[PDB]
Amino acid sequence: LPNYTNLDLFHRAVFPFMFLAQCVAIMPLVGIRESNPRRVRFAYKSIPMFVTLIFMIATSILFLSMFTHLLKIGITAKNFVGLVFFGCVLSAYVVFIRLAKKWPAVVRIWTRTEIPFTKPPYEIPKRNLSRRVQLAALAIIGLSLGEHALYQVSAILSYTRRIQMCANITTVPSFNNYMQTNYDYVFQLLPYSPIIAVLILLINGACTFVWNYMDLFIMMISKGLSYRFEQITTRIRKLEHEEVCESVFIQIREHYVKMCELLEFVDSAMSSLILLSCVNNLYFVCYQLLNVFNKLRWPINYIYFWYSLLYLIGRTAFVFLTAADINEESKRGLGVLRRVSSRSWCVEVERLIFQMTTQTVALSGKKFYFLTRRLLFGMAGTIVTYELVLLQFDEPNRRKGLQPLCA
Amino acid sequence: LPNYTNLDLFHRAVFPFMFLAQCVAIMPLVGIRESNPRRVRFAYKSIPMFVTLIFMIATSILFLSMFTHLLKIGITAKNFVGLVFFGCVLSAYVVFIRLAKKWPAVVRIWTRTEIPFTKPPYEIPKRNLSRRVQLAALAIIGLSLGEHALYQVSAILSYTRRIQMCANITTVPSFNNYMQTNYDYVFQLLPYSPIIAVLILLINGACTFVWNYMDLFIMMISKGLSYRFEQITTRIRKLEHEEVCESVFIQIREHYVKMCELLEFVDSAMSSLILLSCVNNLYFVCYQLLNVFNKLRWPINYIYFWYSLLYLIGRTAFVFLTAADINEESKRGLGVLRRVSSRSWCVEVERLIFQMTTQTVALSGKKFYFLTRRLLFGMAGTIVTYELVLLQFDEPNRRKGLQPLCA
Amino acid sequence: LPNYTNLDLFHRAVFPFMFLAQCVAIMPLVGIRESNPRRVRFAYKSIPMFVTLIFMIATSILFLSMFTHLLKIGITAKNFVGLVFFGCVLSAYVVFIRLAKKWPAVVRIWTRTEIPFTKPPYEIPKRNLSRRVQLAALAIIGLSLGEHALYQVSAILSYTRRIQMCANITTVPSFNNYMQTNYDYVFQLLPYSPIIAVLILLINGACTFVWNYMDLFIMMISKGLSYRFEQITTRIRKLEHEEVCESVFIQIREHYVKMCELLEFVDSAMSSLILLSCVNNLYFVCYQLLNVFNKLRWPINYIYFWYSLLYLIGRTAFVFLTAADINEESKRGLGVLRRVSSRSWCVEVERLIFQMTTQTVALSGKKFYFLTRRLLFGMAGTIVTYELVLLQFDEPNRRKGLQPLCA
Amino acid sequence: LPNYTNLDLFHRAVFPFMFLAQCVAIMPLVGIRESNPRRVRFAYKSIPMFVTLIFMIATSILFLSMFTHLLKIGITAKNFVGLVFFGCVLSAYVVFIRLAKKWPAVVRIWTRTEIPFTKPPYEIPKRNLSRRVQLAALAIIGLSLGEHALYQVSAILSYTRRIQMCANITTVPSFNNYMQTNYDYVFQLLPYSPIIAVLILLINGACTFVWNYMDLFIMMISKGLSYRFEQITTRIRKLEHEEVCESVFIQIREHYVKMCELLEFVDSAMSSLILLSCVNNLYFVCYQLLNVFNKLRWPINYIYFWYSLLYLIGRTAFVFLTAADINEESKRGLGVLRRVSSRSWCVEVERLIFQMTTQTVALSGKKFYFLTRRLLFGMAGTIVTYELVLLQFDEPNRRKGLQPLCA
Ligand SMILES: OC[C@H]1O[C@H](O[C@H]2[C@H](O)[C@@H](O)[C@H](O)O[C@@H]2CO)[C@H](O)[C@@H](O)[C@@H]1O
Ligand SMILES: OC[C@H]1O[C@H](O[C@H]2[C@H](O)[C@@H](O)[C@H](O)O[C@@H]2CO)[C@H](O)[C@@H](O)[C@@H]1O
Ligand SMILES: OC[C@H]1O[C@H](O[C@H]2[C@H](O)[C@@H](O)[C@H](O)O[C@@H]2CO)[C@H](O)[C@@H](O)[C@@H]1O
Ligand SMILES: OC[C@H]1O[C@H](O[C@H]2[C@H](O)[C@@H](O)[C@H](O)O[C@@H]2CO)[C@H](O)[C@@H](O)[C@@H]1O
Repeated sequence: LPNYTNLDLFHRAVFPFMFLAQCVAIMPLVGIRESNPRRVRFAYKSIPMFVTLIFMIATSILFLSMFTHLLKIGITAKNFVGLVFFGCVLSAYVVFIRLAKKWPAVVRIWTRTEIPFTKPPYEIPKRNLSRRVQLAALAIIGLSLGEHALYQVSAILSYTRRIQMCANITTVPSFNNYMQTNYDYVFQLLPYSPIIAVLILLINGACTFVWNYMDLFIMMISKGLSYRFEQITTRIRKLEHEEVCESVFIQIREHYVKMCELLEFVDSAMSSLILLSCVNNLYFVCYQLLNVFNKLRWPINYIYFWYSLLYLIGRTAFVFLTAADINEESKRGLGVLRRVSSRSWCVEVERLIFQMTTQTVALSGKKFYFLTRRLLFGMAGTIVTYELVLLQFDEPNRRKGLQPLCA
Repeated sequence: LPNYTNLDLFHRAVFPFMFLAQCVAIMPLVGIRESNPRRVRFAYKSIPMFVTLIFMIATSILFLSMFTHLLKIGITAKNFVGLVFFGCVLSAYVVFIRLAKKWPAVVRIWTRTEIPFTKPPYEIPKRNLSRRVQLAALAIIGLSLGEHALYQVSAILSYTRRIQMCANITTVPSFNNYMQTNYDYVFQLLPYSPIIAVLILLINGACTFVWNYMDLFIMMISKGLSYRFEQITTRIRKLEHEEVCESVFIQIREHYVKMCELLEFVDSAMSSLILLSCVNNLYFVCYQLLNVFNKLRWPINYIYFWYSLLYLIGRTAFVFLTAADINEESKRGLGVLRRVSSRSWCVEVERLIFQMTTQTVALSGKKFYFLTRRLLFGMAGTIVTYELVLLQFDEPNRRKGLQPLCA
Repeated sequence: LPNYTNLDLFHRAVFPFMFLAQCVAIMPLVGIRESNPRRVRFAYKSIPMFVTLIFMIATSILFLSMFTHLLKIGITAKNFVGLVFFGCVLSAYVVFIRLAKKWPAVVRIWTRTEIPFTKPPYEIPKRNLSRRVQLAALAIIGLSLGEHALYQVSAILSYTRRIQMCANITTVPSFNNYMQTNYDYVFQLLPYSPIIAVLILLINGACTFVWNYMDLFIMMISKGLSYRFEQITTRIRKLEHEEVCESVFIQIREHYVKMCELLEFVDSAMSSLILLSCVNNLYFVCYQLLNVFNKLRWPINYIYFWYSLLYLIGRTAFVFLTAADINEESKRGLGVLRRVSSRSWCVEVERLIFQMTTQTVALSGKKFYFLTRRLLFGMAGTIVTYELVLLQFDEPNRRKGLQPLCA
Repeated sequence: LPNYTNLDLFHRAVFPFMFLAQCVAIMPLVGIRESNPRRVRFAYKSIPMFVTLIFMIATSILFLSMFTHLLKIGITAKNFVGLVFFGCVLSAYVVFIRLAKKWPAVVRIWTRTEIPFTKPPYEIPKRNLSRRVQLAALAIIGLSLGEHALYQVSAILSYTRRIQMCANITTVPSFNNYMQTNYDYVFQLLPYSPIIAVLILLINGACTFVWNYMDLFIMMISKGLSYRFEQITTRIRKLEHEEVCESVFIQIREHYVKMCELLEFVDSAMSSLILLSCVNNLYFVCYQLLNVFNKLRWPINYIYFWYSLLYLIGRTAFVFLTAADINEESKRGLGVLRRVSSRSWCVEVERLIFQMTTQTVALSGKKFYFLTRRLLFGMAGTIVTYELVLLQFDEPNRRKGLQPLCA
């Protein structure tokens, strides 16, 4: 069996971040850190599943808290976002659990599909798969941490500044008063306690991490697939000005077909996650864009809002672009295959060219749409249309303006 | 001739529900229960056609009643739905009559097209065609019965609760007073009578059954076609890792071509029904979605509205997905055909792959659109756009709020 | 040379209606009635061109009259339609003149392209080209005459009924007073005279005929092309269950390629007319649809408005469907070519199937769009979206209601 | 080495206008006027880069002036256009700098790709590349000069007429007072001085030239590519009725593949410029179209507004059409290749036909969209939808009307 310890495999590239997600109980798999992907298994009776149940119970508690609070104070389009967040997070857990159920098979096939690309005539690119995954995942994680830190800083500064410059009822600033005020949707259902306060903070952080990790996981999977497609493209490019025997084209076509089979399997496994991430990203992007013209009190509020909006748009665009890189890489070999000489042309090259030309090699949202650059352009156009139609809805709200600080 | 009694044929699978629809005079065919599909014929002078004429006359009476009532009280976008319902139902009858005219030919060809798939190398899947049709049809019928029961319960409870808690003019609750009130659009044209009351109730039930049976029939036909396409895909999958002679590919391509010819014939026969069902579903889904934010008096009213909306959306999505399963199954064999070895590759495999790749194997609405997953995604996007643009139209109505119970 | 007198050619089919259009100076060609299409020529110094100049001068006079009248009374979205009409008509003349410039070449090639289809193995369908053109053109002409008659009747009845039931200033009804009132946009610039009145009526009738003849001419051309494509499809169908030699496929492919070349040439010639007709139809359909909810005084006003709206929508749909029948007929032979036996399969069948599959055989609006069923569906969706967005613009106008009859 | 002095090459065709753009420091390349394209190089330490830095510093000064002025007076959707202009211009500089970085490689490959087309069997068309580029560039430059002259004339006439017919506070017209008034967004940050006034006028002219030169450069590049594609199409047409040896098709396919490689390279180089130009054109076209119904004081104001709107729409349409001419020319050879005889048909013709049919030979905006006639039609439809939705936003502004002249 191959030595998985040092090989440049997808599982080795992604298992650190899969374990980081496990820490917040995202995808409950057993032995995700094992070097051999064959040792990855899904077990309902396991510590990861127990932590997942705990986190899902707590997220359900938070979702019920938000639902009851909004019912008490009435549901508004602006309030609803909160519920949606928790809803999405809960959905994510369920989706990821199902994904975990399918992950072993997937990872197994993935490994056995990518062993041929770890040996000649395929070479490791300048940026190996582990480095690509690390760079993208660290960027996403750092940006999400910055977004949540800005959220917390904006909330705390708004609360403290309101109290300080209120020049009216004081309610001296404190951790407990802030916890009861900003998170009143929770403590209006559960008795307040500092331990519960820290728990709610940690659980909100975990929910935010899950919310970002849906997109992060889609990104890592897209990198893993486009890496092998790029290796195939590079191998084909190496045949640019050479007479190529039929056997070379046979092997290239077989490897491309295996890569497409792996893409189909992974797409079937991940279609639910892709659909959930796409719908959640669209909703949140539209909601934040509808608030671009709103007026906020403090400069920190503007900083947080614009950082969140830009980060969300960039994360959506980056996930879509990373997923579409699979399609772009699949099509990139067509230009080199079209240069095959008349002497080297054979039935195998014709078959491969036909498959590259007519097959859509891309991740899909349950085959309702395919993650391509054209899809990202259409999503941008749809978002623009929705924003144009919706900015009329909130025009009265926009002209309401900032409320009095004292009130 | 083949023994139709026990064979796993489409006609055997669907004739129970076709006869159930005949009971409400949907598709007036003679000998629909006959085991031999060759004995199915369309006759204008027949009991099914007489019942169809009676039901169409009664539906025309109801439609005229609604038209005159709305003219008397003025036509509003909210009132119009009622007329549309009856209109659609009447259209359905006409469409189905035409479909009946074409059904014998269709069924005949269908039978002779599916005889090859009842013998090796094709095997019956885990869920045979009869079981698939039964499951889907029973689900649709039960959900429609639940929807109509909730409609009746909501109307009756609203009427009775209004009268009881009116604390004003009493008009003690009774069957006759409810019949005159809720169905005043009928009795404002016809003299009231309990027999006419029961007749109107039964006729409204029949109209609802027709309204749901358009989608149900499209679903059963889609199941019948995708069943044979799935059998072809399974047979191709059985050739995954074997050297295949040219004769096997010849037979596979011929069976696929026959299946596509059957799909073309059935699509030509059913294009009118598909178009009518699509337009009716779109209109009703948009109309119900425009009322999501409206305020209803009783919890039963909310239960009925949301059950109806969710059932309608799910029925539209399920019909579209079942129809698109034909296209998905047709394309599913391409992946296996792309794995054919260089030794087994021949002109027949190339022909079949070209046909699967470039031909759109799907039901269509008169070729204006094709029932695919992409079409369902586009329909969802179009519905979202229409709802966004239309929620401004009814904003004044939404802010009107609930009327006084006494008034 | 072939005997053009009795042959079933496009020129013989369409020249009666081309001459009818010449009577109103639409397409100024010389010798359009000649049996030999080679005798058709375009001459600037000719009676048709003189009549075209006279009609264009008259239409410019009417357009200037409308422009000055609207400037005097201010331009409104409702008034603008009038100007647009004349503008379109003027554009049509120019376009048709250019079309006339290209018609001889076109007709010549057309004739020499369709001679092979007048002899075996091609047979004349049940409805020959002359009968198809006659039926469609007579339907369009009769419906346009009915539309204009309803327009005149509605205007005259509105005027006379207003005067009669005014119960105020009388201005006894007369031809001259009606001419000065309804056509005040003309006589406000030119001194009134009964001769000028009859001239304005005749010139308005000619403008209406041109407005309808753009669509009519597109329809006849589409019939001419789809006729030969249908003949090709029928010839291919005749090879359904026969072993076919390579020569038969060679001839079929050559005839199909010649038909596609003729379609390309005709599309290049007629792209301007197609674009103008499409834009004019879209504008007028949207404008009329925006007035569906408006309230009109008399039942004749409703009759005229709804006849005009239904006729316009039906004419647009029929032109689009007739043009798309070319594409449908081109694709109809693919199903029969896919049934070719393995023994009869050759490079010629593969070439023909590839061309039918991948080539878009359809008329186009300068290649910006192609006249297909999908395009008609997209046009319907675009019209629905535009109407939804625009019904908000005229909501104040809709709630204005009918003006007082006396005022 | 080939004699570049007299050859009909792209670099010879475009270098005069590239140098004209260099005069305003658009694309800082060294030796752009050199007859040998191999002598074109990009150097940060060079006079072109120094002038580019000066112009970018000036444009940043103007952008900061506009930003501070709008902050002082509040940002409105109408004011924002100004900022956008400068922003785009600044972006253009950056983009063009990057383009300059890539230009040498590009031009080099371009030259070596187009040497084969300067010799038989390719002939120079009636309009050689230099003449096509000269005509289009002179048209664009003259129209831009007219647009800016109309802008300046409208501003000056509005200012002078206001002062003269004010009949109130006079502030006798002068160059300095006009400079301080119309360009108050500048002098509100920098102390006024006539030298600074002339500098601001010249720098605004340079910014306008850059704004138009983005589209102009895209146009010239599109002409350069479609020229060679048209030469290929003409060479193929020359084989219309001849038996063609396999070697001729080999050479034609190789030249077509080289042209497609050049298109891919140029598209990769110019995708940023195409995206920026497309977004800027869309924004400005929508903004100007939103002001069509606004009321302006003087006839010169209407003349300037409509000249600017028509010129902008025509420039967008012309850039899109010139870019799509590459795709149209690539597809134009398919019709002639489909006429190849059965005797001359070979694997090379099949390969070439497959590539022309299935490959999208067009410039693209980073592969998010492709510059085709269909894309221009979709852009027109999107603009219409945006204008319909947006005309509701500015309806209050439209009904505000013209402000008092004295105020
Ligand atoms: O809207 C994006 C933000 O979502 C989360 O914020 C939660 C918050 O944690 C929770 O207390 C409240 O009930 O709902 C919001 C979302 O509506 C993230 O914590 C933020 O970083 C995001 O900006
Ligand atoms: O709107 C969906 C409902 O359609 C039917 O309800 C009819 C009703 O039977 C009839 O009396 C009235 O005139 O019109 C409505 C439809 O507008 C079904 O009976 C209901 O189950 C559906 O919910
Ligand atoms: O709007 C469709 C109608 O167009 C013509 O009507 C003209 C009319 O002849 C002319 O006097 C007036 O100035 O403008 C209208 C069009 O705006 C046709 O004559 C009518 O048949 C059409 O209904
Ligand atoms: O809007 C198109 C116009 O853009 C430029 O005009 C500038 C102007 O030079 C500058 O002083 C001002 O600050 O902004 C506008 C653009 O918003 C061109 O100079 C004009 O020719 C164009 O019409």
